Formats: sequence, C-alpha cells, structure tokens
Amino acid sequence: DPMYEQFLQRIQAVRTATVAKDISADILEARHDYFGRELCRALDIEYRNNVLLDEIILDVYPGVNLMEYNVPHVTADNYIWTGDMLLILDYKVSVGHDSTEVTYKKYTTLILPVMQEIGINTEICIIRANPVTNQISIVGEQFKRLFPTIPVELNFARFFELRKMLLDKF
Ligand SMILES: [Cl-]
Ligand SMILES: [Cl-]
Ligand SMILES: [Mn+2]
Repeated sequence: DPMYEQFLQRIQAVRTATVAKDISADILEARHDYFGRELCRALDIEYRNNVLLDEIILDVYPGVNLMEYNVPHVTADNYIWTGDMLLILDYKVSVGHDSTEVTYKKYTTLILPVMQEIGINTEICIIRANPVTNQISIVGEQFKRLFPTIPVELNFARFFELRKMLLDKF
C-alpha cells in the first residue's frame, strides 16, 4: 500500500507530539475517505469528497439564480440527486454518535431552509461506519428507503496498524 508506506515513513521520523497529532489526524482522514470511496462503489453512485452547497444546487437546478436564496458557503462530502429529491451525504467512521449529532445540527440548520425556499425536497444523510465492528449506521429516512442494503466490504486493519504503531511510540 503506497499510502501505508508514506504513513509509516512519517511515523518512523516523528519525534514530537504536535507532528504525532498531525499524523494521527491524517490517518483518520485517510480512513474517512477510504470509507467514502467504498460506500460510493457499493451504492453505484459517483464518488465525491467535498462539494459546495451552491455547486450542488447549480448541478441539480442549472437555471437557478442563486442570489435570490442566501445560499451559505458550506461543504458536504457528497450528494445524491434522485430527480425529485436531494440527499446530502456525510460519511463518518467513528465508534461514537457525537460527531454525527454535531454535523446533523449544522447541515439541518444551514442547508434545509435554503432548499425549502428553493422548493427542492432535501434530506440530510449521515452514513457512519463503526471501525471496530464494521457496522453501518444511517441517519436519513429516504436514504434507508433507497438503499435498504449496503454491500460494503470494509477492512480498517491498515489504519488500526498505523495508529497502533504511532501509539506504540509513547
Ligand atoms: Cl462548511
Ligand atoms: Cl469521520
Ligand atoms: Mn464526513
């Protein structure tokens, strides 16, 4: 694994806590993006990582005049356009629920009123992989309708190994 190799080299060279904390955050971000890619492959949807809300709206509603709607500058991992409803996608890889509750509050407060003014049915969807158990949790009723089964095959072992290696240096 080329990414694994880069991380191992960073872990070998690291000597301070600030850099060590940066490596760990980079491992988690790589694991998050790994899950996002595998999730999009399993659902047969286009993979994106980070898209702006105004770009989503311009994608699904090409003739929109954005200025009329006070569209905040806000990023999400991905979206699904069904032809009649917009699903905002956030991927998570976590054993807890807290980051889901923070993100859900943020997107429901920032995205849903704009889309309501536009008149486009929208749902905030958070798909979370537990990295310890490999269980998938979904927030988002219409997402669970469209995707009752998620044939993801996930292996987080490489990320656990790198984090353990970094932690074994303390
Ligand atoms: Cl944002
Ligand atoms: Cl995450
Ligand atoms: Mn995410």
